[PDB]
Amino acid sequence: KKIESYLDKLRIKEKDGEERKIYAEVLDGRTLKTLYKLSAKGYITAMGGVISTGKEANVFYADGVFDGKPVAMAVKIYRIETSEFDKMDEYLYGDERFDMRRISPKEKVFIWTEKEFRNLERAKEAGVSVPQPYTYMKNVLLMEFIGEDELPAPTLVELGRELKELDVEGIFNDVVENVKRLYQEAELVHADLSEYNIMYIDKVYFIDMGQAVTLRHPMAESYLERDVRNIIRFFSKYGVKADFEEMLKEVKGE
Ligand SMILES: N#C/C(=C\c1ccncc1)C(=O)NCc1ccccc1
Repeated sequence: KKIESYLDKLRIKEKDGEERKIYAEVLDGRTLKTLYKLSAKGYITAMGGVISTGKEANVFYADGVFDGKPVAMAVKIYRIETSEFDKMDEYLYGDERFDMRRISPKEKVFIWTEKEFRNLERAKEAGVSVPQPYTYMKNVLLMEFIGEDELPAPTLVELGRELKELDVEGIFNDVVENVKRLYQEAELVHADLSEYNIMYIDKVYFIDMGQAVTLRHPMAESYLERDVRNIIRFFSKYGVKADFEEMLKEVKGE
């Protein structure tokens, strides 16, 4: 009559039936040990509810500790099961921080995770508005929780019409400025920047930096142009009048 898993070694607050069920479903044996280890080392204080679900990754809330202070965290967990070809691998093209000549393809997800963490660091250093990275281990990344009282900040697409009551032109400009810093200082380009991965509290936040490439990537320039078109498409719907070439110039500084 053996226990099924070691799930109960995790501190999960409001651990009733359904919360545990969710955790049991998404956590494999390896990830569980990792979460346990991050807890034992002091980073994770208690795990909370699901924040987002996805193909490549799931994100949960946690209370935690970083640099001697309590923090609210997003705990991003990359799914460990990986296919022989993922676009995440292609996103590594030309990134000198990583050479897959020293990794086993069964552990590439750890590289995706590290890359996202290092992108967050690089972005934050360049003054781009992104969650502060805290630490990472295996397929787990811990970063600043964007929002308040365990409610994640609304994405642009969630705000929708509401953007008109918060100076929508100012918000567009805030978006552009961040793309500019990301391009000129971080030398990064988001592969698919849109209303779906930009959050807003009292300023914009770019919240998924794993889907990014360095300027050495063959598609870096196309991704950038498409990003600009994405932004223009979206913000025009709310009355913002902007020109493609102007903002592309503004980001790149010709
Ligand atoms: N990254 C990211 C997320 C989605 C995502 C995209 C692409 N792949 C996997 C997950 C996300 O919802 N994060 C929630 C969050 C992050 C940071 C602070 C507060 C709340």
